[PDB]
Amino acid sequence: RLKVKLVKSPIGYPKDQKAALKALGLRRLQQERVLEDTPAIRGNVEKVAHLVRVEVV
RNA sequence: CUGACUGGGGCCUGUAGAGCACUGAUAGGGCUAGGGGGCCCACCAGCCUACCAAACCCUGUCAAACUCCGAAGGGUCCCAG
Ligand SMILES: [K+]
Ligand SMILES: [K+]
Ligand SMILES: [K+]
Ligand SMILES: [Mg+2]
Ligand SMILES: [Mg+2]
Ligand SMILES: [Mg+2]
Ligand SMILES: [Mg+2]
Ligand SMILES: [Mg+2]
Ligand SMILES: [Mg+2]
Ligand SMILES: [Mg+2]
Ligand SMILES: [Mg+2]
Ligand SMILES: [Mg+2]
Ligand SMILES: [Mg+2]
Ligand SMILES: [Mg+2]
Ligand SMILES: [Mg+2]
Ligand SMILES: [Mg+2]
Ligand SMILES: [Mg+2]
Ligand SMILES: [Mg+2]
Repeated sequence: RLKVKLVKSPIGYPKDQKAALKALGLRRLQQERVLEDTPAIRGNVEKVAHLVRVEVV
C-alpha cells in the first residue's frame, strides 16, 4: 500500500494534473490518503510526483 | 458508473532530429559535350588556356512549400482502476 500526502498547491498547474489529484481523492493541502499499489493508481501518483510525498505502509 | 485522469493492448501520423535516394540550391579538385581567345588556318584539323562551363568521379554543405529515414508525444478503440 502507498501513503500519499499532498504537500504543494496545485494552483497554476495544468488541468490534467488537477484531475489526477481528484482521481486519487486528494483535495486539501497536507491531506493524507492510503491507496492500494496498483498500476492504474500508481500512474496517477507518478503524474503529480512534484506535488506529493509518497511512503510505503 | 457510464466522467476527467490513469494502466495494459492494437491501430493511425510525417513534426523535432537527421539525411541527400528525389526536386531545387551549393564549395574545392579531377575528367571533359559545348564556349572566349589562341600556333592558326579555310585546302582539312589538332593544339594551346593560371578565362567559363553539361554530364560523370572524389571530397564538402543547405531547404516552410525537399525526403531513402524518423522519434518523444498525440489521436482513437477495447478491457481495468
Ligand atoms: K466505474
Ligand atoms: K539532393
Ligand atoms: K494507445
Ligand atoms: Mg505550487
Ligand atoms: Mg487555480
Ligand atoms: Mg505552477
Ligand atoms: Mg504558483
Ligand atoms: Mg488546502
Ligand atoms: Mg529540421
Ligand atoms: Mg534521415
Ligand atoms: Mg543552398
Ligand atoms: Mg564541380
Ligand atoms: Mg542539410
Ligand atoms: Mg533547418
Ligand atoms: Mg536539414
Ligand atoms: Mg513537400
Ligand atoms: Mg522536413
Ligand atoms: Mg469502468
